Amino acid sequence: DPLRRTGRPFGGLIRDVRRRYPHYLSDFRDALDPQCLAAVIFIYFAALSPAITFGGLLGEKTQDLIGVSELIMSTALQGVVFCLLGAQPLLVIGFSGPLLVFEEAFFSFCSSNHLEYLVGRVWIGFWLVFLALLMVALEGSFLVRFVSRFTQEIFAFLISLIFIYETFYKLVKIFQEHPLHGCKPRGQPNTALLSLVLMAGTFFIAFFLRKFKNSRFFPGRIRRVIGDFGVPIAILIMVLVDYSIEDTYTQKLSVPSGFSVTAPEKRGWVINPLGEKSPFPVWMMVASLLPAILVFILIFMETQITTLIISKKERMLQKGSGFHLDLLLIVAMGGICALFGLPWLAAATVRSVTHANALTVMSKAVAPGDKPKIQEVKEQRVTGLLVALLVGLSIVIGDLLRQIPLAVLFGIFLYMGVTSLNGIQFYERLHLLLMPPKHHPDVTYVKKVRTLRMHLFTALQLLCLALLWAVMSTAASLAFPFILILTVPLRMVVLTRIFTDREMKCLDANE
Amino acid sequence: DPLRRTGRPFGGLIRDVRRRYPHYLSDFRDALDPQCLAAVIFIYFAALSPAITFGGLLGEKTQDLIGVSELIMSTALQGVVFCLLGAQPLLVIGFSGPLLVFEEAFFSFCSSNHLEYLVGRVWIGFWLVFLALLMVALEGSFLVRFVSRFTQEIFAFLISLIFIYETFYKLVKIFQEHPLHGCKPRGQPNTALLSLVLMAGTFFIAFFLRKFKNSRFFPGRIRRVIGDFGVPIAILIMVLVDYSIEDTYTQKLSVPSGFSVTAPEKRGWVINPLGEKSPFPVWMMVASLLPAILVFILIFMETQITTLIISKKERMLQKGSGFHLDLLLIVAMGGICALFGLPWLAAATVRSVTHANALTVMSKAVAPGDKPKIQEVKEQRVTGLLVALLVGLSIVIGDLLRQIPLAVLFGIFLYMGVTSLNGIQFYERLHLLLMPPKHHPDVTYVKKVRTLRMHLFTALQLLCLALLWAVMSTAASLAFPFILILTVPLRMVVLTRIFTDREMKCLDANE
Repeated sequence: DPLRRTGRPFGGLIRDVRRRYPHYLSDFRDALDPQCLAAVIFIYFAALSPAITFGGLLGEKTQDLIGVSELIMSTALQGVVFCLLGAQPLLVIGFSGPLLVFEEAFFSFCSSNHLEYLVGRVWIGFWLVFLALLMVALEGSFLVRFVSRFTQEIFAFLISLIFIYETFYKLVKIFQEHPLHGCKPRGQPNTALLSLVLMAGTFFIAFFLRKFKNSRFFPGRIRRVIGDFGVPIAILIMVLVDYSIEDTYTQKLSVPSGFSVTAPEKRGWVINPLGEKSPFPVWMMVASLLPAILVFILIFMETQITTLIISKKERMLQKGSGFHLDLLLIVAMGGICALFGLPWLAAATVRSVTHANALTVMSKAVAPGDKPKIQEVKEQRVTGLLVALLVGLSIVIGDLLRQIPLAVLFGIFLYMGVTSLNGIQFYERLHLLLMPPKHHPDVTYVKKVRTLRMHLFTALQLLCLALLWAVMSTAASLAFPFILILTVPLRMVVLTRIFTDREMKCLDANE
Repeated sequence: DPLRRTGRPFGGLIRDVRRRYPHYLSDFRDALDPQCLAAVIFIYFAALSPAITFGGLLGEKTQDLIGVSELIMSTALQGVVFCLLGAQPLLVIGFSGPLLVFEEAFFSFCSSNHLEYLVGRVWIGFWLVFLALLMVALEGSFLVRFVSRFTQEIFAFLISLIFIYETFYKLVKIFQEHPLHGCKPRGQPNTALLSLVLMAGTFFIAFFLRKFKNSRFFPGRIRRVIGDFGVPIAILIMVLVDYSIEDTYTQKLSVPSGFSVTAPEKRGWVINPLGEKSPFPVWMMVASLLPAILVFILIFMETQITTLIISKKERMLQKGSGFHLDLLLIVAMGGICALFGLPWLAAATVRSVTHANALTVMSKAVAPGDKPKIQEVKEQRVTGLLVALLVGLSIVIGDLLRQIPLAVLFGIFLYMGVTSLNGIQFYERLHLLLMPPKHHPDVTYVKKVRTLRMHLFTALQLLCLALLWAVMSTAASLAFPFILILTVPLRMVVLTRIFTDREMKCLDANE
């Protein structure tokens, strides 16, 4: 049991190191496969685009202190280091909305109280490093044993729903700013419809090529090779399609040029821990502990839940995972980066899931039978390193990246969001709310429990998810991780009383 | 055996009358079903739109002698009479391209001969009536027993392919006349993309609602009721969507106003056989026999092949079909109508198939089983009569019909064309050309015949179909029926020599 209290200092870290490191040379040898290259190509864009979007947003919110170049450098460096020395290379680390909310709140607080914005973050990082070291020393990462399925399912469903909603909402603004009237360009004709056509075409091509993979046409080898290259093929096809058109205007991908800070007139690479232009008050030296706890809670919750989700026994992960080394590495890297004015990073989730399930191999299921069961996942240390390296050097190139419209990427994002719902018991039980009781499948949680009890369980889960979404939307969005943690006591106290033992084992089974 | 030489004069007609008429009151009592109303709504537009398009084309080709109003009246009257007294009410009577080609050729011939056009189309009708009576008297309709599957499959596939190609080509002209530039309408912005969006949306909504019918969601009754109303729902949804948009211009459905001739200044309802402005030469009175034979061959071939296709034993038609009464009625109506200047009509293959397979009922199948087998077809005499009556009076209304864009109808036409390919062995054997030999299904023409022989048979069929299409495209398009008839001797002579008896029985099975 990896999540066992050894009883000795740094015991969990040492156990993880001995468990994972022996299979080191095998990690790099398992990269000889076309699926690896397809995964690299697919994940490069998924990692790059959010970096640019969030960098633009962060630059807009702050007074041009953190922009896009800093975010790109931070992502590249942290990803490279984590994939070189991490224990779970199937994790993609990048900005997250909660981080943006916290950064904006901290900037507002500093402006209100007349304090430097890039000086407090250094002390926040110092406190974060100290807290991570203290927690790893005491083996406090064993508490993940109490994060059951009732929380992982809610987290995954909420993340996927938010992803889909954001992708859909990014397209309404194009119609709002380019209305259909007829007679930084604004008010252009033939733009809002061309964007929609491009996005729909990309999505449908990707979906069709995914379906063709499991079909009975063509030889098996060629069919599988083409099926695993669907996303690049769709991207290439519609990029060419929009390139053919000449007079219409579409928004392109914008990547800054030059490895330099956004505002060199008032910034530098190295930030003095003390005041840079005026003395830093001492009272803030020790008062920085409070935001450090919040940042640590956010990062820990996100990373641990993502690692739990991508390590389910249904998925065939053979080399093993580690909950101690990964957290230490991520928190230390985040704390150290603040000394250079770079933002913090954490495991993505949707990107991590799309990366993990893009390397899976499905076994033949004969003519009849259920959906083919997972055979292997093919983990290695080459894909993530390559993705991070490519994202880091996306500045030297960028003339080619300027010929790619954003509407094409919106379809890929929608395809990523829709396919991430597969493998969640909550989603599968949501279908049963519409099917008649005689058509329910032969799963364990169907024969051993009554239909009404399962429906009540699903309704309670939906209520919790709706409450979490409502909390996130409200201005008090910094308390989301705290509200998420409350699900564990809920399951431990209320659900045990409401439901019987057999029902709880059947619905909330570990495997 | 319906196709048996009775010997007695007019024996086939009498046999058909006694076989079909007894089940008369049942035809009108089987119309109490929501599926009947759904079929009526679906088929109304499919019948109306081609009438308008072909009427416009005919008016353009001739000097405004036959237009749209005459075609509408002819369709309505002939449909009503045929459905009231016909033996196979599952047939839809409407113009056909070959008829347009023949009409244009006849007009061109009469133009450079100093001869009338409408006067010359009365003797053709007289000769057609005489020929139909002579053939029915001698029981010459028994020859349809030599038309095997090798010809029906080719005919059906060619008709469906031409339908799909025409529907797709109707959309390229919109882009050609409304190019994307940006700055009797012409050169408008946002018009070529809105039409594409509307067509795609209509098609996809119809397809999704069709798939939802066979799913496991919702109660069976509600699911089936919603599934059989997919086309009207799609039409309504996008008509509303297009109506919401204000200033963008789209082409609407246009129908003439008033029950009057297109060119009253130089035409009338009744045409004098002797002449209208100048005496009609006698030499042409007896020379009209030649075009009469060609028209008779066209109508006979089309109607007989359509009746054969819709009467396959795979489909469950229990009330019986008639090959003599139907042909007699159709030819007599076509000949008589020419006396009033109205065009001839014939059964429509695609419309007839879509009508027949829109009234079918599917039985419940096994979860790990094949597609459900057909249970019944639910034939009656109310749907076709209602469709003809509605098309006839589509002139009093038309303010409502002017709010329906054509791009919406293009999607319905594409859906009709794609779904018509189901049930053809030639189409099913085309998939096998791509599947590996180990995945071929468990059918009789797979186990009893070596794969290469079946592929050779499919290749020969494809060669014949390509030759027929090439002949149709070429200017010498009036010889298409003659080329089609040559397939029967080909099958009787060459295929028998090339292939063995055992292979021929399996590949060319009657049932």
